[PDB]
Amino acid sequence: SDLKDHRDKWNKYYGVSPDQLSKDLFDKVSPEQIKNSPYQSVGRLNVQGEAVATGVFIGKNTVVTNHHIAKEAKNNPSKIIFSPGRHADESNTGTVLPHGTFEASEIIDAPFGTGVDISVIIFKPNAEGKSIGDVIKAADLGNSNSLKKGDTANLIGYPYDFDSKNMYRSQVEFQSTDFGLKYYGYTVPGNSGSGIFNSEGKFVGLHIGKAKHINSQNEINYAVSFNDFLIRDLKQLI
Repeated sequence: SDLKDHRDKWNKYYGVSPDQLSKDLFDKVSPEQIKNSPYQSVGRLNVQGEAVATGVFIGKNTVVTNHHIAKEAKNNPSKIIFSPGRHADESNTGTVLPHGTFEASEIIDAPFGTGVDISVIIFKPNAEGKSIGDVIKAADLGNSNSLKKGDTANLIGYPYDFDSKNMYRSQVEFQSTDFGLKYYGYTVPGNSGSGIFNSEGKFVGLHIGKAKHINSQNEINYAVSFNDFLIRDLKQLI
């Protein structure tokens, strides 16, 4: 039965304490990997007082997150701080911001309707007058149309609720791909704004959260799916 199959698959990820999940389903990104793509584009989005989430940096002082995060700023952008590459130090007592942080200049709250849970934030430069583009490389957008059921990918972001310090790689398995993206995978609420990266390094989607599946008693993860229409429409800001 479809329900049992779902329950069973979902328990691969939620049946055990997250710390007992295998590294290949859920693992801390290491400081070496964070120097690289796809990892370096990803970063912790903070909204002072309100929320902690993820964002992917897409170029030229500009970062995408969920609309459900950004809105919380209430068109007051200096509540929003981005921190790319952020990770615990070796002991795991402290924190490293390898390229510091940024404060928001202004919010483009849900540019493609409240239909799509996405927002674009533009940050100012840092205290040195550097801009995110200077210090890290932009994530590389691509269509999701090539993904399909049973395929796997990498969700990458900051699972705050599990671990406030590090970026994690969550391996995900697609259940369907035509209208949005829906997948098995360990995520927590901080993963709002995590990035779906395919076997070629391409930013093809943006994790939103969880949604009812089969019935009200079950759920699955879903993301904004990326098509050429939105790729173009996004690249009109950067």
